[PDB]
Amino acid sequence: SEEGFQIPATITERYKVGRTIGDGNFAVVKECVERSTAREYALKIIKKSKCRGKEHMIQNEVSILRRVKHPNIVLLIEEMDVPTELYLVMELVKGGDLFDAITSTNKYTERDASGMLYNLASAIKYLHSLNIVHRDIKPENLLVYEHQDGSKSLKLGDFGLATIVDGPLYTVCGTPTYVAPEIIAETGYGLKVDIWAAGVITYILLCGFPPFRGSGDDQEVLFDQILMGQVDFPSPYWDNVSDSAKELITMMLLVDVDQRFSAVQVLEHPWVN
Amino acid sequence: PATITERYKVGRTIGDGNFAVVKECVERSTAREYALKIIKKSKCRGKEHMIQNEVSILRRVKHPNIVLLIEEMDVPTELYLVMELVKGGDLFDAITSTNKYTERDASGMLYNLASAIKYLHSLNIVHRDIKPENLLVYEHQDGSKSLKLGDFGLATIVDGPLYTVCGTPTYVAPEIIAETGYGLKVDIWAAGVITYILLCGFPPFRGSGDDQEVLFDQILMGQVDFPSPYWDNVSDSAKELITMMLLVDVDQRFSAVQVLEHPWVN
Ligand SMILES: N#CC[C@H](C1CCCC1)n1cc(-c2ncnc3[nH]ccc23)cn1
Ligand SMILES: N#CC[C@H](C1CCCC1)n1cc(-c2ncnc3[nH]ccc23)cn1
Repeated sequence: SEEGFQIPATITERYKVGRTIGDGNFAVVKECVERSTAREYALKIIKKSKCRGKEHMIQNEVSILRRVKHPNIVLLIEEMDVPTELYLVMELVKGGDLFDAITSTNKYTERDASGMLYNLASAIKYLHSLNIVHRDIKPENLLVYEHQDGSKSLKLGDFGLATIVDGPLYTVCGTPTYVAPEIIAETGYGLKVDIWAAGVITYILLCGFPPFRGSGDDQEVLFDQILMGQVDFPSPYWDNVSDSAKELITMMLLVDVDQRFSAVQVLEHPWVN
Repeated sequence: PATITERYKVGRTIGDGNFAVVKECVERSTAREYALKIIKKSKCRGKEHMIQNEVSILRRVKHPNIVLLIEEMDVPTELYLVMELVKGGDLFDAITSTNKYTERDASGMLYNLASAIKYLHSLNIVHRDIKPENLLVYEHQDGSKSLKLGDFGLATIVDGPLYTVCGTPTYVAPEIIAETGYGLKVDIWAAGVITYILLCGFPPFRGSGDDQEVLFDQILMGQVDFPSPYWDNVSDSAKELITMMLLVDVDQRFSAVQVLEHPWVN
């Protein structure tokens, strides 16, 4: 391949591997056609070795992907473990990621925004029912599934940081823009860090900028805003948005974790029907 | 950055890796030698941004067998960590230069590592990446040598079973592979694997290039061999301790305290 992975003959036999559609650290995603059926799939190639000497490391993503199926979550079709790399065959999603879509159309209507939150809150409710926290919910990790109808669903991917919650966690991880206060505070966190992330994304969908923005002074500013957690809906940007939307986003972006909506409560809110 | 260039004369790279470089630096005012760790956060040739966990832990820990954090300068591009300098290189390099060590030198090194671990476990911190590459050789004036635990990238506070599958296969505990819940004692298993390598020069659980599942099944069953002629010289004491460190039963497996109370490290 372009990057220089030695593609196993087992893979090349079954699949024709196409162009790269997703790039990360120690992982690439490619288009690929199954030779028998002519059906299009996503091939995710994960490097186990760091390629920094023989610094062989272990992957956690596939433990999670095996035990989950949902319309609004990326689907693992099968896996090929090779000494060098882990190869995941997954359902292909052709509409790109939510980050790309937001940069293309600054804002979204409440109708389009609620539909996307309905999809994301559905994925999160399912994961949470299995005590799985994602810990990396962000636009770059939400894939746009385009229906023939013209309608668009979101599919959640990148379960790299996903784990099972059996009591409070303390690992400091995620993207600062989307990270919950209790992660920064290091007082312990669980499933509801995902609700916070979803609240931040919903806010961005409606106005085109995040609720907590850093400064050129320092990065401690962004973290100070998140810890304070005062959500503002400034004019003129939020003038023509409903109170209902503002209410829901508020309930998702509460520092008090017991008061912060669960995924069930988001889904029961009138703004998502 | 200017602010760092002012205080510190940054010398050569002494440690390299993914998203991180460690360089020798000297504080100009005091002529004091330090290690400068530069952690790039973006690492995506783009606007992508990620948070750093190592620093939360380093702030909490002070121990003679743990690398000491002196100060942190958070520039928007990268994070800078000034840390205690250890000039003796990593234990991996040390093992590759000296095939195997005497029992006395090995028990010495396990004393240092079990001391670090005991300290961390008393603060409910699991390290989760204990391996030769992450152990630094402190060279005393006497010419005696200590170990210092270096990288806390995967380190966290434990309040109930963890499930995240992480670490290096050679040193990974069976409960991590089994996905049944793990805690502090994954560090004891790692320490057992290292002790075994120190005495014979090879790991107790060895993989087939053809099948790495042979490695994991060995780990899962705790199939520890003490083969001849390699282990002919080594005492029953060393073999018995390693045995208690590499037990699959987490409840039976030695704590850091129990390792330290073992005659072989006394
Ligand atoms: N989500 C997310 C981020 C992820 C990148 C990060 C690591 C590999 C690429 N990614 C997955 C895809 C992707 N695109 C299209 N179909 C897909 N199916 C499964 C993953 C996938 C693209 N980027
Ligand atoms: N331990 C460990 C692994 C780590 C590497 C992995 C991330 C940066 C380099 N590393 C730290 C050092 C090091 N060497 C000498 N003095 C030091 N002080 C603090 C870290 C350090 C060398 N490699």
